[PDB]
Amino acid sequence: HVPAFLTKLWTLVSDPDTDALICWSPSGNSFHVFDQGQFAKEVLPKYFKHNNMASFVRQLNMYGFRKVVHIEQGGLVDDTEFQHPCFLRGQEQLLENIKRKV
Amino acid sequence: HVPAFLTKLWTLVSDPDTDALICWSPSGNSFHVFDQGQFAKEVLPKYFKHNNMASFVRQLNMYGFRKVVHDDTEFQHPCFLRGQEQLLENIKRKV
Amino acid sequence: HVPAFLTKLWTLVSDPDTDALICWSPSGNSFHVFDQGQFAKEVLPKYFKHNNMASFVRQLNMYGFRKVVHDTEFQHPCFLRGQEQLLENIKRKV
DNA sequence: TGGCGTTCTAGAATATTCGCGGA
DNA sequence: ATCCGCGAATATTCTAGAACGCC
Ligand code: NA
Ligand code: NA
Ligand code: NA
Repeated sequence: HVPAFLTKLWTLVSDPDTDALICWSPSGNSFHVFDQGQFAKEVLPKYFKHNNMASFVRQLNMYGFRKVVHIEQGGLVDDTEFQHPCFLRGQEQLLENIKRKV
Repeated sequence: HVPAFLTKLWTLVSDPDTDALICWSPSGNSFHVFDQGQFAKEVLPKYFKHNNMASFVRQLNMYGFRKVVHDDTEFQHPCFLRGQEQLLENIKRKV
Repeated sequence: HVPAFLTKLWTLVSDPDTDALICWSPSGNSFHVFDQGQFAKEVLPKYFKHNNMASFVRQLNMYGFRKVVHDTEFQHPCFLRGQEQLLENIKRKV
């Protein structure tokens, strides 16, 4: 049985209604979160028992997701991207192979 | 020498202009952050090289501050007291 | 995984828009920085969290870059124009 | 049971700053 | 006396540890 987090993350990323806040990348091999503040307060509590980005990020790391760093970050001058080799658009069956860390 | 984080943290908490986002508790044992999103994007980059709440929280734990369990986030350190800037000398950064 | 500093420095040197301040040498085995002060105040903070030339140089030394003795020229044997793949072999000091 | 979810804190690698020492 | 390269402390980012609850 696929854990609730992966099925919920799949649904909310794929949901076109939330695409303004969280959506697939063009390749469908990663997902973006735009405006962490709005995402955390409107989307997270509709799937999880919290509205905290840190608790969402902790879960992403627990399931082998890693942050994709953009070369545009790092300067003094809101787009957060995460990926997992088995989290691909149009391949929901692949979530069976994402195993949570012990 | 007191590290920049502590003097900046004392300054921004004590600043009455920011009291709507971050301010001392009534007794002044601790400080509250209201609306993490607006605080992180509007107050943090004016003191630090980032606008991210997670890096602020990481630094707080780095200096031994702990979250008091109850958008209202409260942190305390026994040597972070309103009107006692000299006490920051006793706050130890973890190595 | 190649550290941000090396990828950013590669972009900075190779970027033709910044060539007036930082660019490859003609042979492409080193890079020059012209007007160290102006470089520090306008190009550095758009790539790093500082506008400080000393902090740019400190990281260059952390990655084994050496100053070319003769505005300001730096070199690393694996920082070569047209060989971006070589940045994988630059090790940061411990 | 034991694996999962949420929270709060810490580890690890790189980044930025300051100042110094030997050449 | 100057200056390049470096040690060390702090800063920022991303990931992980640890405690506890709960079906
Ligand atoms: Na979506
Ligand atoms: Na304040
Ligand atoms: Na250039």
